[PDB]
Amino acid sequence: MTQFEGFTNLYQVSKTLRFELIPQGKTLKHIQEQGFIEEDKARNDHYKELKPIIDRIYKTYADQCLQLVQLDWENLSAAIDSYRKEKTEETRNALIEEQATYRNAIHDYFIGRTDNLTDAINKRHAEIYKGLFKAELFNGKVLKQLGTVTTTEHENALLRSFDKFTTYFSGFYENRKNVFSAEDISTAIPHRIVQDNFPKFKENCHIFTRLITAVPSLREHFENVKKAIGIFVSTSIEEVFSFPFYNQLLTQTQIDLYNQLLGGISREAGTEKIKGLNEVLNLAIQKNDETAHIIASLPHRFIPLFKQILSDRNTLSFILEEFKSDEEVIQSFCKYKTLLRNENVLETAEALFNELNSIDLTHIFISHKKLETISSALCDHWDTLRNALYERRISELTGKITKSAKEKVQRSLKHEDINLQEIISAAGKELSEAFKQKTSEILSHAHAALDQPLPTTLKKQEEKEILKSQLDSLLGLYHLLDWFAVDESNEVDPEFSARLTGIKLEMEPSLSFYNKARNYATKKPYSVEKFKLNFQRPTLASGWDVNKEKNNGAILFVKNGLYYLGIMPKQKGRYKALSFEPTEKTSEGFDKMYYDYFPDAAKMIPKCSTQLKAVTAHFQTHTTPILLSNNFIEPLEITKEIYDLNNPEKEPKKFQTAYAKKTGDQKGYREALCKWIDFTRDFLSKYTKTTSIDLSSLRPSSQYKDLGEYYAELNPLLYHISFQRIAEKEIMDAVETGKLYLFQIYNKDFAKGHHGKPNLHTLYWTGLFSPENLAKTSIKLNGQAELFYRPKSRMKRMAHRLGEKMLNKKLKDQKTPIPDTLYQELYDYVNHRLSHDLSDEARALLPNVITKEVSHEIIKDRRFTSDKFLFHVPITLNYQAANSPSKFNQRVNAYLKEHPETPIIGIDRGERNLIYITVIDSTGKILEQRSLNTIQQFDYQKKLDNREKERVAARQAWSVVGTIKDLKQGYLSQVIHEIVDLMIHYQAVVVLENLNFAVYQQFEKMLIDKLNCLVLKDYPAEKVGGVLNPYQLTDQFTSFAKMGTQSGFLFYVPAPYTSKIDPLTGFVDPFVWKTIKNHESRKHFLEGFDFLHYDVKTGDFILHFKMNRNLSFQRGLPGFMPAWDIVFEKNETQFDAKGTPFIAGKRIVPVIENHRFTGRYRDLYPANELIALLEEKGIVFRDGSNILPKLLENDDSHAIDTMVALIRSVLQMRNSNAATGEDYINSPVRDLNGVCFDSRFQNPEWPMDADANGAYHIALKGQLLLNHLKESKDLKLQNGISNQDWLAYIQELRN
Amino acid sequence: LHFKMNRNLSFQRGLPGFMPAWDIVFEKNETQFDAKGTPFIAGKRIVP
RNA sequence: UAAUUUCUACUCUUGUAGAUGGAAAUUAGGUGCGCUUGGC
DNA sequence: GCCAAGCGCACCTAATTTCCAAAAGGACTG
DNA sequence: CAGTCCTTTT
Ligand SMILES: [Cl-]
Ligand code: NA
Repeated sequence: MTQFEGFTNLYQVSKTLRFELIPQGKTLKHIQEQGFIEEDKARNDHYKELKPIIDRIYKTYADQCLQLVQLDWENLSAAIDSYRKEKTEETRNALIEEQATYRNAIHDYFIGRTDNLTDAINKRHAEIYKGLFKAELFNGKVLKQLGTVTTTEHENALLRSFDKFTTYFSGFYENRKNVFSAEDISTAIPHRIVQDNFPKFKENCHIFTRLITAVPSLREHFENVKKAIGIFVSTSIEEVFSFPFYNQLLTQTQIDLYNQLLGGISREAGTEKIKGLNEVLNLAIQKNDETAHIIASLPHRFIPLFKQILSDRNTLSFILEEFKSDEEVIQSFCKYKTLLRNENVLETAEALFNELNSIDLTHIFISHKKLETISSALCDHWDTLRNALYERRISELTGKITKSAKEKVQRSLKHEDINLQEIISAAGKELSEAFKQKTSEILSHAHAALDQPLPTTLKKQEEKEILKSQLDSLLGLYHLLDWFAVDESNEVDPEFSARLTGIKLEMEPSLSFYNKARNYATKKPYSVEKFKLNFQRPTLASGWDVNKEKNNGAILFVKNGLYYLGIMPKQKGRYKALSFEPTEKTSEGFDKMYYDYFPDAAKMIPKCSTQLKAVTAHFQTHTTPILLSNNFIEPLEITKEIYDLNNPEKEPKKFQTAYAKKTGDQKGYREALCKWIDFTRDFLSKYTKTTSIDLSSLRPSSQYKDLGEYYAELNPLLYHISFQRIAEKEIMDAVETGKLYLFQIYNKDFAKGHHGKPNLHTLYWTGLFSPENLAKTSIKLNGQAELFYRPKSRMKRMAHRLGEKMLNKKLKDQKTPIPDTLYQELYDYVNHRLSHDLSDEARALLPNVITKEVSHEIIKDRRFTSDKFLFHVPITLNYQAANSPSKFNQRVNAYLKEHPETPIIGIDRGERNLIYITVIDSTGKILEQRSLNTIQQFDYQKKLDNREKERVAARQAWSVVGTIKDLKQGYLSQVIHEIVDLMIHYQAVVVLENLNFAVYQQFEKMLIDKLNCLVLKDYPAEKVGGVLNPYQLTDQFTSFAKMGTQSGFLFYVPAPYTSKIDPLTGFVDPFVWKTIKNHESRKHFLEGFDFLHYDVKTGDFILHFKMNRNLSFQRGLPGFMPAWDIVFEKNETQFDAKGTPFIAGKRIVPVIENHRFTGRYRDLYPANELIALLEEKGIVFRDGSNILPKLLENDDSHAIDTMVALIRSVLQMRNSNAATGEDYINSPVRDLNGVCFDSRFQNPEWPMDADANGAYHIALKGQLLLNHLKESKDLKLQNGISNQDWLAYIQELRN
Repeated sequence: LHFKMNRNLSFQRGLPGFMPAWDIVFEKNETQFDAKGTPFIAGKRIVP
């Protein structure tokens, strides 16, 4: 049958290995003399500079093409509508093909093949397109065809700097092909137009129509927004929301205008902003009138479009001038500070506020917009003043104080500015005091700021903090002044209004200054970014093949277990190319690699035969055969038949499956396939590069089903590595003269003192060059390697002076870690640098710490304290396999059907736990469960939490933010190790949550990748799990967007009803508490239950609910069970296994302040509160009698309201309170043996907290899938799990 | 939707009334306001 | 409060454990501050 | 003392595309 | 031209 060790060599996997290069002998000296590092640095600099200049060509052309576009978008709309409505593989495939039609339609504008344009323009477009991804960009030919713009002197110097080196832009060309592609790819303009933006534009047109039909007045409002922004002047608002206009929404300039219609335009900070449609809609909904309710029921927000690829952003909003230098900030702000003193702004102010103690405050006005700001500064709460003013005004009304009067008073408080008198009268005298205090504080701080000198630069954070601290003080004053309404609407005191407006205008630049300083000071500090090395070789390390060493300058050696990179630079002057003479393998020296490779035959064979220019040329006129002699030991004949087979009038070629999919001529397909394969055999026998290769493994041509099958057997035979000794003298002399630069390929597994397990990457490398791998390729060495120089980035300050001691983070136990709060204190103490007494806790730890006398100096971040040469080299694992797997999930599902004892690992993201694992056996029972907050005695949760606090704190203080991904990757690396070990040990499936229902998303990617190619260090190379037989347990990762619910052994399930579920019964709270809001609802709710009786044996109350009842309040999830005995557990003391007490039946419910306000939580005891409520009303219950009729016999609103609350609380299984770290599950129903589940008992056979319960039910959903698999006839997994299926499944299992 | 009372007799109740024809109207489902200022949607129906 | 291709956690061990697909290009989103009009 | 819609700046993070090449082709230089 | 070596290709 199937086997777990069968899951190997199923598809190829590529990885890059990274190493340090250590130069050998005179290499470094020669590198210095020749000026290679500086030359390469400079080439990089020129690239970053020339890149935007060259992009102007791409951008310009793109737009010229897009301006011309004019399509009908109805068909695409209909495809989208149809898929939306039907959700089927048929409508999905139609949409995909339709999108391709539209992409190609756009693409035709670029390549000059659209029937919408004059044949002359197509000819121009086709000419330009042929030269966009090659050296024609540099000559200026393309730029001539494009506009009457020319290049500057400095632009031309940059272009000429890449003379004979334009190949440095090889990747860049691929990147730019990615912009213009008609393929279904995210990088491309047609994809952006057709699949991103059009759907959004379409949605907006729909949204518009619904709004202006339901509330026509909105049409005018929107038209006016368009006018007030001054865009789309000749286009109606109706036209803007119709499909024809989308043809004018393709270029970046138009998109930006459309987005500004939606989003509005700002000016200088402090100026009123012009509103967009989205703001208008928001305001209308916030009126909370009847219209608002109607508008809010509809979609009420337009979707802005994404940008066009490559194109430059443009905005009508104001953009601030940037500060360029530290000196420019300090000089400006000093001039303006000294100017503020010469203007005597603070004394003017101090006097303005003293007028307030005398002047008539009836003519002093506060701006209605600042009333809640002032209530917060000077009063208890934000609402204090508003409420004060309201209560005082409604007391000033005459006659029947109606609801309409009360409403008018409220409206008034928003529309009119208030005089200080009325504020002071309405609030207390504590307002006039708080104002004086707050006034003096602000001026005090202002004073101190202007008196304090600025620093000399802004290098250190302490200097930044001074700059910011001062700005904050000036800003504090600018705010204070902005409290007062100067507007001429009111009858303000004329002098006060003049003098205030005086200082406002003198304080206004403070805002501009604040933003500019921050915008400058929060910049990232310049780093020294590593750069590519070419050593004057445009194709350095491009490929290793022996024919290409002359051009590519890169070779590998091995000598006594150490690996070396030979680089052969083109040095200043005239030298004969270096060549190595092999010798007897006795002679001392280096084993040089000899790498023979014929790359992918599918492309290379046509390249070297059918697609030759002379062949193409010949078959354009002639019909006869053509004989190739050059690079053929014997002539290769090419017939029209062969040529036609690979150069068809239209795709596909006869020998591709897609032809058999289309034409259905399966007699034809095979006749071609056999002809072509025969042709490849004729080639391979004759081409100098492949003539000697033994192809006898390959079957007759007719026996191949698809071509991809044939290339997958062929390609392995076209790659070989061997070694031959090169004399020591020959190598060493070459380094001496400088014809060869020799680097040791180095990582720390090659250190003198290495004595432990190597890195996995070291395993890949030594596995690659092992005898077994050379005899039979498991791992291949790939071309396009890269060398880099990385300058020193951190100063060589030693982190261990000779006398100093270092303190282990763990005690003598070698297990128990020192608390974070005590580590620094103890470090200082043992190094005799504590300025004060030792903490008592720390003095207790002292006799069990481990210190170490620094014997040798060791530098912190030593790796970065020196310039370094680096090397990145790609390899391919599982080389014998295909590039892509075939039916991977089915191979797994077959293994699974044949292995029903397979256990399951459920992995949950938790509320109180970053990641939580529960392992179950195949009968549903828990084998293992734990939180992964702490791994290796390190609390990664606390660390991540603190780090993210530091980052936030940093942003706010204008200090360096830094990274968190490094720490995340750290943690997840360990989590991955633990899961993988579990998977192998249990041979288990792994089941994650589906996020389509942070650390977890990251975790998913890392886990999937790992299991794409899983090597275990301890396993021997020839065992499955060894470096020459990687496990492959997940399906080949392509993209998240393409990922199904199954990736091999990894399964995704929906999150609902996995936490808030009883592990003993599968009970879930079956009620929507929306549909229980009113008195008449609450009553019908209670009438739904059959009885409520007290059980004098247990002391619990029993509430019976038939499931075929009160269906009006159910979520529509009957599950399996007909009825539940809901239990109000008696509030008695129980004891967990450790011995800790807890109160049974306890609930943790939000504390509610009148209406809707919930900050803290509180402990509730339902059973006891029910006893309270019954004894209140004198209902007898210890007889065992039904209580429900008695509760609603008199229609007491409190009595049946209290009931409803208690019932709901009981049904709240999950009861958590972060303050105390409770997060338990207590079930409201008893299982078959008469026990209510409480997780607090801490029984290890069951979930031990709510998060563990989650992990368990995630596992169990996976078990559902697996159980449905065995019963299935197919190897197909069911797609999704409806809540109902889930509940009927699990409830049936447990009852 | 224009209807003459003399058509569709098979489907009528034999009550021709006084008008020979009626323009039956599907009202745009737009917001309107009552005297007290409460809104409603024109042409709305409430069906079983 | 230290050593690394690089990251994280370490320090019996001049180093240990685990991880590690690069490079280029692009796009989306997030956090923080400032401001605008509004809502409680 | 939060929130809604939005505009401006700083930086950080994550997703998705291409390549992972020997040799044909032809520009350049005596 | 004939060779060399960067550019472009399948
Ligand atoms: Cl849940
Ligand atoms: Na090691």
